[PDB]
Amino acid sequence: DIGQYIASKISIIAPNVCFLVGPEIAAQLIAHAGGVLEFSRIPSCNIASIGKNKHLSHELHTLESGVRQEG
RNA sequence: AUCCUUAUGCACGGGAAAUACGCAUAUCAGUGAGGAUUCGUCCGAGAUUGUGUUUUUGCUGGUUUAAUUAUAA
Repeated sequence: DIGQYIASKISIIAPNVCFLVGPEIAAQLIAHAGGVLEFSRIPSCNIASIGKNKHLSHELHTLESGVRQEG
């Protein structure tokens, strides 16, 4: 419910990130770090791991892209 | 005044390599290159593209016989 509410009003709270990535994602991001401040405190190398479901030994994942982390 | 730490320059002495060292009126790159993870995160400067030489650069060493002149007539 919170996440869906953020996606509606997010263009007000974070107009830039919803412009680059889009609101459906930025809502998920901000939704994770639980604010704009706490998400801007995050280094950029830690941002790509957010949507990553989980890592487990039998998953068997090497992409053709070379992406280790899909967020 | 002695003693010590870091960085840089010159240098005696001792090693290792030359699939190794460079170059660019060229593209990006701490305003994040390239990776790593135990999935929470963690490390933090090169990567592309073209090219020169690379069983080799410079320098060296070895091997393939003077003049003068003497007899008793």
